[PDB]
Amino acid sequence: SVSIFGLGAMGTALASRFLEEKYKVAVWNRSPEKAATLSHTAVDGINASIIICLLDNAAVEATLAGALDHLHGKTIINLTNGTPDQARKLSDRFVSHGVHGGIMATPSMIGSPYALVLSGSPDAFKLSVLAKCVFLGEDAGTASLHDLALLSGMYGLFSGFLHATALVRSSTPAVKFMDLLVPWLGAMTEYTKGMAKQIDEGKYTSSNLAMQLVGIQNIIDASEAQQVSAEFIRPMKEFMQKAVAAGHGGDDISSLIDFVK
Amino acid sequence: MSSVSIFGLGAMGTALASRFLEEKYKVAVWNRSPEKASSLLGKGATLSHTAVDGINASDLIIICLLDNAAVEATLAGALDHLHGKTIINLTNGTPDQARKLSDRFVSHGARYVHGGIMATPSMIGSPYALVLYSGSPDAFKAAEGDLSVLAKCVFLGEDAGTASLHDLALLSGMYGLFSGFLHATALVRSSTPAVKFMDLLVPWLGAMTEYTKGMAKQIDEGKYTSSNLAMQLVGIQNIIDASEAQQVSAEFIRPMKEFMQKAVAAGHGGDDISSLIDFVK
Ligand SMILES: NC(=O)c1ccc[n+]([C@@H]2O[C@H](COP(=O)([O-])OP(=O)(O)OC[C@H]3O[C@@H](n4cnc5c(N)ncnc54)[C@H](OP(=O)(O)O)[C@@H]3O)[C@@H](O)[C@H]2O)c1
Ligand SMILES: NC(=O)c1ccc[n+]([C@@H]2O[C@H](COP(=O)([O-])OP(=O)(O)OC[C@H]3O[C@@H](n4cnc5c(N)ncnc54)[C@H](OP(=O)(O)O)[C@@H]3O)[C@@H](O)[C@H]2O)c1
Repeated sequence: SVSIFGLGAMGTALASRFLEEKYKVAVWNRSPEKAATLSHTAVDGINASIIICLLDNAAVEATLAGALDHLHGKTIINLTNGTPDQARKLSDRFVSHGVHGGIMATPSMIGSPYALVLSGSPDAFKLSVLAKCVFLGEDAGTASLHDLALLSGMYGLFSGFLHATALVRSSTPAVKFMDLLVPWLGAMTEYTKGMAKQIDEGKYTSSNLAMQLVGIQNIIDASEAQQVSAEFIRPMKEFMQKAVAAGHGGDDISSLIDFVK
Repeated sequence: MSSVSIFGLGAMGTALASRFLEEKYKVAVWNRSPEKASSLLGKGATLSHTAVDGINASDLIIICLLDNAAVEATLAGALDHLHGKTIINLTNGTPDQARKLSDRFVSHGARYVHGGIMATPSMIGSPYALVLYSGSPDAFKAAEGDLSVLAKCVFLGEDAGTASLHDLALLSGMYGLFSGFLHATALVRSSTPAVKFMDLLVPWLGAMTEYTKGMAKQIDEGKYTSSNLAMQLVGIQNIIDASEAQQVSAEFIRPMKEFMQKAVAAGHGGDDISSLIDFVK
């Protein structure tokens, strides 16, 4: 038996999957619309069986407030994306009354092979139907740090996609352009493997920051001419400028790592 | 047996020049500074003393410099000796720089084509080397044979600046990727090491790279139907708050945030991240 809170795109995908493996799923929402046992209140859903999955951790505190009374005995798995510190404040608040997972998966991928979920009380932890489990510490907010990090790299990628598509829209359609992007991103995703190595040791040895700078300026000039915003690339430019100024004129794009603090 | 004449001996024009030698060509070479950027005729190259001597060295001319300004500057040389030649400018630049050059050089009897080298120097000659070419397709067809030694040719229009548009676009998406890598690494370094972290990033980016295929489709038709911009916004705010707490800069993500804020405000609260395409324009 499990009892879910939050029936958005992700909490439903999760709830649906627990059903397909024949579980006793209890479910709750602010605004109900289910397909399961429906918890009329948060108290009735707390006493049902606990996989929370909401908009923020504020919503976690807000919703579970009323149910101060029956927390004693339960094992709260918060899948809600958030900060490490939010997660630690919640873990201490809830352990005072008797974990965390970053779902590295879109809803459609839940139950799929490529689904993955990243911390907290390892007694309670010791889910697998949903995705490939990956525990990594008794630190209640370690999963959240790894969530946000991975998302940071995602959001880099989408920022490039959007800029790249936008910049070419006039001349060709986006799909016919994926014929060139998708391989190229593949190449460039490889080059980041041979950059984490540099970052881990401290090489940064030369495709030089001086020429890339005059390159990035050609994208900005070209973006304005195509009526596209180059605001996706500005931080990259600001960081390469810190680098050549600080002496890395002839060093690799790895060198910027020390200028992002 | 087949003769080429290069201009510009930086990291890229040397890689190119070196490769033409390894396929036993009659490679002529030129630079601003020869005594600087090596003119090792040792591997067989012929040093053009002036731009004129390098223009007359061959009828295939592969330029590759810092900017197009350097292209115009160097070839100025009252370019009367240009009639008959096939100028391949691999110099990264704007579509409009490329069109201004193509008209300038076609006025002097030459036949211009332009190329975005989608390849670092070490990749030149390799399987994954790729070069986009646009410009006079008459000139490109004749010299497609020779150029093919360097990378996989990919022609796409008689528009002298189409290769440059595709160059800068692809680079824009590269720079997005590195911006995410650096931010993502940075944010995690002080809890776990960058290499052990590529074990999670590299697959995940693979997933997310697939999702961009089914997003170009949306962008091409006009769906944007829901993974919603309202929740991602409170997500992106958690990365900014988390970055400050780890003493890391969240400056890589700010434009994304500014764009999602334009989107939910303009009504796309429940739409997919595809919807943002119309808010970069
Ligand atoms: N979708 C993805 O691709 C994806 C992937 C990985 C992780 N995630 C994570 O999943 C979390 C939820 O996923 P989602 O995509 O399902 O977002 P979602 O559909 O918006 O989930 C939000 C849920 O929380 C409830 N809620 C919203 N505001 C509330 C409030 N003020 N008080 C109480 N309850 C509230 C909603 O129900 P009511 O509106 O009825 O209250 C809704 O069911 C996200 O924050 C994100 O961390 C999403
Ligand atoms: N390396 C890569 O990863 C890569 C990848 C794709 C495309 N590219 C492009 O290939 C081209 C060259 O790249 P690179 O890495 O060789 O650049 P680099 O490291 O700066 O090479 C500099 C080259 O530009 C010349 N130059 C500078 N100012 C000039 C002027 N006023 N007149 C004539 N020549 C001038 C230099 O001459 P000196 O010898 O006197 O400096 C030298 O030939 C650029 O357009 C670059 O954007 C490079």
